[PDB]
Amino acid sequence: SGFRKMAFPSGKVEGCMVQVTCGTTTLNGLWLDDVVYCPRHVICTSEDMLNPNYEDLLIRKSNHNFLVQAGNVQLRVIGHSMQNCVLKLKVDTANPKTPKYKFVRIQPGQTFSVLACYNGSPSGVYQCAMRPNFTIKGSFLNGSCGSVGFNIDYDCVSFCYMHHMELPTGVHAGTDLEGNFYGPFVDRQTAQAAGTDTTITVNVLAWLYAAVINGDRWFLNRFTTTLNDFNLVAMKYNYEPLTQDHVDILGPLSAQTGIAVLDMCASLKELLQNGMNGRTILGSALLEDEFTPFDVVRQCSGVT
Amino acid sequence: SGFRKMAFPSGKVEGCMVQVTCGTTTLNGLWLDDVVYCPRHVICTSEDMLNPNYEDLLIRKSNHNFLVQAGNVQLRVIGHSMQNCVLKLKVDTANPKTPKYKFVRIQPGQTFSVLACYNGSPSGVYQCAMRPNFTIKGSFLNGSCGSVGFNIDYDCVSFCYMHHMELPTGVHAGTDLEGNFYGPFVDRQTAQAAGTDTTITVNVLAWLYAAVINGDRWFLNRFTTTLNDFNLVAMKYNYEPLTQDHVDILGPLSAQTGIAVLDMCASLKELLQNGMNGRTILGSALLEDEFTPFDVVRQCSGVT
Ligand SMILES: COc1ccccc1OC1CN(C(=O)c2cc(=O)[nH]c3ccccc23)C1
Ligand SMILES: COc1ccccc1OC1CN(C(=O)c2cc(=O)[nH]c3ccccc23)C1
Repeated sequence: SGFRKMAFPSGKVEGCMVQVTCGTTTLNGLWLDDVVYCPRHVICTSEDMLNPNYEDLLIRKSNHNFLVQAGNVQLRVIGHSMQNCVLKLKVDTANPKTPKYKFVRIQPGQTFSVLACYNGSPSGVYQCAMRPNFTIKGSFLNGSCGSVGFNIDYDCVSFCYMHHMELPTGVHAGTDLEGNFYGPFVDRQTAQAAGTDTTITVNVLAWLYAAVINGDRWFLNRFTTTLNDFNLVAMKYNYEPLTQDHVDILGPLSAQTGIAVLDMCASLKELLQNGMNGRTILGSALLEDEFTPFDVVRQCSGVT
Repeated sequence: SGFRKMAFPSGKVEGCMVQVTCGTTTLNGLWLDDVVYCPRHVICTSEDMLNPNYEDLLIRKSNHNFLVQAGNVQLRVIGHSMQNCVLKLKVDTANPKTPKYKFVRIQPGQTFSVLACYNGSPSGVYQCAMRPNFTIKGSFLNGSCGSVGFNIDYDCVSFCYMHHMELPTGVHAGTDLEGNFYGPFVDRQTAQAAGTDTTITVNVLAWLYAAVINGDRWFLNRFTTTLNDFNLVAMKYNYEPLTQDHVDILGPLSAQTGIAVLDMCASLKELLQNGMNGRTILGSALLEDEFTPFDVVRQCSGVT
């Protein structure tokens, strides 16, 4: 029993973190096989970030200008290329600690673990979600760029995020490992405002199922609803519309608890309309939306 | 910017997790040097747990009855001993991945990371705190015993917790790595109820400082208070009394924000008396108490 915001064990990813320095800029790189991936803004000065022409800036850089250090040892850079917003630095040594890995591009609502790093050294691990506005609510300071987001399926690490920037509102933007930003964000110091940060309805419902599994049942009511009726309420509360795909995804949690998905929707509808009344659910006074249905099943079953 | 419930990178501890089986019971062990530490209840059947005489049960066990497996490979047990509520299984091979380590006994209010494991394999990592009633609010299922809690200071892992049991209320109890339970708990299936789970005041204040550092400042007010006046309110709200030692510990956060500790106490006093009014602080609708002042400084400075 108990339900925590749990991250994947970070060891497999710690073994991939390196420091990348270009000129006076130092950030993190991800070393997989003989390639080190890092944000292309490592080549920029603070003045360059206002309106950078990455292709032009990159012309002034040679392999020897990219200093890559894995622990206390230097890696030899034998090639470099830009792929979208990431640089790929080919090194002469394959990372001996390279885990089985995939590069995946996640959809909003999906969760992942972040290993926050500074100077190629891991500082902490936390769980977050790709928000519906394509930002993440992370915890990143100066030097954190190049820190990665990932999921683990037994022994395969699926990298889904590389950290690039922080918007003025304190939220974060980054790319997949192909260098494509999530959402409309660009690696420039310009006016970039995030859209509405809607609540991930399917994740809230999964977390309500986790609450029932873990004994918190005060919010269960005598009502039901329809997808259309629920969605009228969801729209009013800036929640994402619930689809039949989401209902199907909640099937296993509905089966485990014996609570029909639409009955849980009616409980969530009442919580939205009436509030919590000073009560808590799984130690939270708000409806938590950064646990997917897969996360709830995983945590409640003990997948290693 | 941003503030997350962050755990330490778990790699150093993943390298220590093994599976320990005695008879039909399987749980986790911690392999450091040539010793594997695990809960002594690995020798019990479910019927034994009602009123176990561990010394008597242990007489029926020999080294060859303790099956220790590190990954897919078996470790040879050449000795065994009971120290309080843990067993120490001496193996013939030192763990090659043994990090620099210490065994520490933490005080209530202190936080640590837990690497939840099943069958010697890590499943997830989360952050928690030793509660003032000596329970932890973890996330543990069948087979999680022997999972450990730790802190990391650069390259030294200070192990502080080993998981032993879950109380009927869904909260957890365990020992330090010397086998002494935190609090009054015993490794028996008997009526053991937890005491008042008071709020760790000094941690709430640290988290309010984190909120100011990260831009959430709506709760700052025009008032101040004294330690004695604040403590009258703290007692009423089941908060731990704030001492001058706690005020001194908050000194660096007070210096960083320019907000005197007693002024922050007055803001916390108003939040307790008036509530949040549907507002949030660092994405929470309740006052968070599982970040110590050291955690706040660490997260806000980027210690690796
Ligand atoms: C002027 O630099 C940029 C401007 C616009 C875009 C990118 C720029 O650079 C990169 C951003 N980054 C950081 O280190 C960083 C990332 C972060 O998430 N939080 C921070 C908090 C405080 C100070 C820095 C950061 C480098
Ligand atoms: C009957 O066993 C005990 C009774 C009293 C005391 C100890 C007993 O054993 C040990 C407890 N433990 C577990 O695996 C466990 C630990 C946990 O934190 N959560 C659980 C949830 C569901 C099922 C089991 C657990 C073994």
